[PDB]
Order: sequence, then C-alpha cells, then structure tokens
Amino acid sequence: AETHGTRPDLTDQPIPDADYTWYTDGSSFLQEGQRRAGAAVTTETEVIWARALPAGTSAQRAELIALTQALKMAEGKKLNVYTDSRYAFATAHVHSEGREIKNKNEILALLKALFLPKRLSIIHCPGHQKGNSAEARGNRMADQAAREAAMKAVLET
Repeated sequence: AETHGTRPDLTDQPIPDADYTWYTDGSSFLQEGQRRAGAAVTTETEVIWARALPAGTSAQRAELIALTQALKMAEGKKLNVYTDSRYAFATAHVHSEGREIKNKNEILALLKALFLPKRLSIIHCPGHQKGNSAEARGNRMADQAAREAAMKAVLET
C-alpha cells in the first residue's frame, strides 16, 4: 500500500497475475526549428498505439500522455506498465497538493485514468538499454515507436 498517493492500491512492482505488460514512452526533439513529439505504448514486440503530438509538446507531457493512454486501453484489466520517465512515475505515484503550474490537463487526465485498470502497477525501468531482457526490449520498442510516430508526422509522411 502506497501513501500520499492517488490510487491507494497502485504498486511499483510487477503483479504476478497481470493480463498485460506494456511499456510507454514520450519523446520530444527539435526539427525544422520547432519542438516535435510523439507517444507510444508497446509490448516487447508490437506497437499497441503510437501518435505524433502537436508541435511544442515537451518530453514530460508526451510521457504523461503515453502512460495515460495505456491506462485507458487497460480499463477493467490487470496491467503492469513501465515508463522510463521519473516524472511520469512520480506524477502517477505521488499526490501533489499544489495547483498544477504545468501540464495541468495531462496530469488531470493521467490521474483519472489511474482508476481504469482492475489492478495496476506503474514501474519505472531504465531507458536506452542494450539487453534482450523483456524490459530492455519493451522500453526500446516504446522509445522507437514514439520517435517514429513523431518523425513521420513532421516529415508529413
């Protein structure tokens, strides 16, 4: 049981009985002078969802959006979901009392979506990993799909 959290039964380690294990990533980069971004939810081997996000979108906000989308798609199911983002992890895990100065909308939407899955763990794993370990391949896969989605939309196809 977490405390000063939002969803009281949310955990940070893999639940034995999970139906789904997904990896999420936001990615942001500058191209043609402007900030571009995308978000994705994947397993080790398959892209469940990935989208380009509007110009200006920070990495932080892209990461909230990716994690929020995974929670929605897992509604009613038991989910282990990994993020490489300490900021999305904290936002999910720790309740903040101050009126949000940044990403107020994305944070509000992530917080509502926390309650969708039947059971949930949001786990933070390291990014940029070279392993064939499940997590390594999961996180790589999510990073690649999110960057790819953002790239394809900026280039226009």
